[PDB]
Amino acid sequence: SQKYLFIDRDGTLISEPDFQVDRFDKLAFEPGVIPQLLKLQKAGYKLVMITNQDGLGTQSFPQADFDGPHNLMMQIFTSQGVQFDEVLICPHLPADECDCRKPKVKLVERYLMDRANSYVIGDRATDIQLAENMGINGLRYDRETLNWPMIGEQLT
Amino acid sequence: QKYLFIDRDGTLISEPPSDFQVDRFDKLAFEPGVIPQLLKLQKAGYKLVMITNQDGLGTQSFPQADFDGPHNLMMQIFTSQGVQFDEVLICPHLPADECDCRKPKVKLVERYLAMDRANSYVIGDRATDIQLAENMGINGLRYDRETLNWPMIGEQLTRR
Ligand SMILES: [Br-]
Ligand SMILES: [Br-]
Ligand SMILES: [Br-]
Ligand SMILES: [Br-]
Ligand SMILES: [Br-]
Ligand SMILES: [Br-]
Ligand SMILES: [Br-]
Ligand SMILES: [Mg+2]
Ligand SMILES: [Mg+2]
Ligand code: NA
Ligand SMILES: [Zn+2]
Ligand SMILES: [Zn+2]
Repeated sequence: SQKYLFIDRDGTLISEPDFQVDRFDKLAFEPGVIPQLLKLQKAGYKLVMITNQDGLGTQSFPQADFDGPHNLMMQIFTSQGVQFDEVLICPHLPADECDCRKPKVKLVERYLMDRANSYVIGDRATDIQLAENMGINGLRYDRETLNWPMIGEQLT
Repeated sequence: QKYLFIDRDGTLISEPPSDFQVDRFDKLAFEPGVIPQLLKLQKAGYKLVMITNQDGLGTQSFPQADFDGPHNLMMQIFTSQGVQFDEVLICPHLPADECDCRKPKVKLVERYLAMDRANSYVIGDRATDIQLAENMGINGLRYDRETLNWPMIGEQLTRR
């Protein structure tokens, strides 16, 4: 059964800016993310992106402002051979108290896979809580202390 | 030292067929496999040098600020992924300028002419790139997305 990696976007795949990648000039890739995701794919992991984008589609974060950098990030990954099976987004504000905001598991219900060998990889405590809620492993990404080369090595 | 002298537009990234200049982020697109293949080439001992004509860069026809956004992002992607260019050599002149530095002229790479000529290459998509190689006394590889792409180059230049 399938090994999955459920991977956070902001602060994990790309750098976390006001916490919104709403301009092209705010886009920056995390070190080693491409070669390591390629390594992880070769080892048999399928990749799923999962992200909370607070207030996506509002005055404070229009969909168009999100789309440009996001679509470009996706181009870059895809052209280099990194493929995400799905990109799962919660667009809600915390105050909305919605059903889909990480660490709630709604976005990933369908997956609820080889649980023993699947991971959430993200840079926040809420990513680790998502792993607990899904009943799978959690890796707390840190650019300095638990980064892409380390994860690539560990999981292969 | 073995070097790869690599074109930018149409080689590392796609080249826009309207004005042939990446002056907006929506005109930036990486060529397939360029990142893993340059990493492979680096691991085999190649050093990388970027060499590019950017016609009219820094003038109203191609403002510096317009080039800088996509170019700096491109460079951030390379650097963050482990791809290091020793130098990025740019000719900003128009053809009519008759400058000393426009490819296939060798002025920009004069210091390299220094290197292992038998194992060094120019990689680019145009006749201009192949002519640069000849002018440098080294091999030229004509990049084509289908017939001589990044995976093929990665394999070819690491063949033992
Ligand atoms: Br790496
Ligand atoms: Br998040
Ligand atoms: Br894509
Ligand atoms: Br165009
Ligand atoms: Br590749
Ligand atoms: Br050129
Ligand atoms: Br050739
Ligand atoms: Mg994050
Ligand atoms: Mg070219
Ligand atoms: Na060009
Ligand atoms: Zn939500
Ligand atoms: Zn010039």
